[PDB]
Amino acid sequence: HGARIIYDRAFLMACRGGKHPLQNRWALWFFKNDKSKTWQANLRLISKFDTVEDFWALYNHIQLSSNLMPGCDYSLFKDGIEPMWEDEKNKRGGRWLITLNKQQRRSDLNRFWLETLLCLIGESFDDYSDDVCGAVVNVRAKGDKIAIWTTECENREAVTHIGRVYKERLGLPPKIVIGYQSHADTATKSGSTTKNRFVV
Amino acid sequence: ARIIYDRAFLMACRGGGGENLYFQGKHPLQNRWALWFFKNDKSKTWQANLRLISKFDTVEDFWALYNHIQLSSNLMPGCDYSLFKDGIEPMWEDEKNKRGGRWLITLNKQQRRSDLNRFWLETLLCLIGESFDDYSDDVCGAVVNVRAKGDKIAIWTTECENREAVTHIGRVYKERLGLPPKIVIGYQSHADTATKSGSTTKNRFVV
Ligand SMILES: O=C(O)C1(c2ccc(Cl)cc2)CCCC1
Ligand SMILES: O=C(O)C1(c2ccc(Cl)cc2)CCCC1
Repeated sequence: HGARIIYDRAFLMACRGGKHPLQNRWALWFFKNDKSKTWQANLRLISKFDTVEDFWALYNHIQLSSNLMPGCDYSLFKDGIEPMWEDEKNKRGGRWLITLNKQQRRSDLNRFWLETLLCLIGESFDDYSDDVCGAVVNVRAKGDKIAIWTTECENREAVTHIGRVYKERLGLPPKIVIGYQSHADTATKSGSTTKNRFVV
Repeated sequence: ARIIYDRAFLMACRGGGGENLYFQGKHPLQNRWALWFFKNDKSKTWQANLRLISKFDTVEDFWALYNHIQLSSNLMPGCDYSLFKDGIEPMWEDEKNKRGGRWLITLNKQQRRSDLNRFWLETLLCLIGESFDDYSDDVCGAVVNVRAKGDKIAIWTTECENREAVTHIGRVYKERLGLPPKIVIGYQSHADTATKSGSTTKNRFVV
């Protein structure tokens, strides 16, 4: 009653086959592989949903048909946010980034992507869930990337809480440290690496 | 028992007043509701332009949203707003809409200034206040289409063969809008509206 709709992992999994509404409407995006065109130009909206059951029907459909889709990059964002760092809701933000080197494609990509999506749709970060914009998976030859995008890179308490809960939900050992990068820093190419604003 | 609020009570909760002590000072609604908007942005596709603005489940959260949109109102031709029960998309193909229809009010260009704002608010108050007794369960939502030629307001219901529910909703809605008995509102099946067969859609009921 003014209260946030929060779902844990077990509940979301028990809904996998009256619909259960989500706090937010979400949009799944894909980028086509056409290198004669810009990323903006290759952006496609796949579908929008705001129920747990519509989430699973979409996830199940993509998971079976993705080997046949022309490209390698998916994004899940809150309704009204484009998965581009120049969006008003992204320009001051950044991302918690998980890098998965080669072996971890076979073993970890599918499980890490799903656990990410469940954190988003289930509002797993308490009031700091409002700082979340979306998540992005980049499927590459050299190694995959999964990231949660947030709206304000100077909100250290929101960003650090998101980071801590995300790492815990991924099951990562405290030994494997994850970094938060400002989109403004990621945009500038200064060598092989981009500065971390925060680490957990 | 169903949480039912009349117009005077909902109007009394508007515009501030009191601290939400114990998180128990807000008046709960029977249903959670979602406000949707359609943008007339031709640089984007229509799936991209249909947006969920906010969800609410108390009277006071309703007014804070309504006041915010009313202040910020573009009111642009081609734009829709819709208020639907949580879990129903404002599209006739939704499982809760496909067998249904709508009670439709059409307003001419000059009625945009006189009647649009009042008719939209009275519609929203009927929805959130559960004004149709047990038949309020048949309501899905309401839609306002703002157009150059003339505006449309409609209450959407879930089942066009529930004659008694549909006729009760129609009767009460016309009364709450303050319309003269001479101005007749029609109920159209979404299945009939979808098919373009000439000059008009069949009304299956009138009040
Ligand atoms: O297995 C798939 O196809 C992946 C995917 C699943 C579901 C959704 Cl919704 C999007 C993408 C796994 C990670 C990227 C590709
Ligand atoms: O004054 C506004 O902008 C209108 C509106 C008010 C409140 C809400 Cl919640 C939605 C839309 C009045 C009719 C449609 C536009």
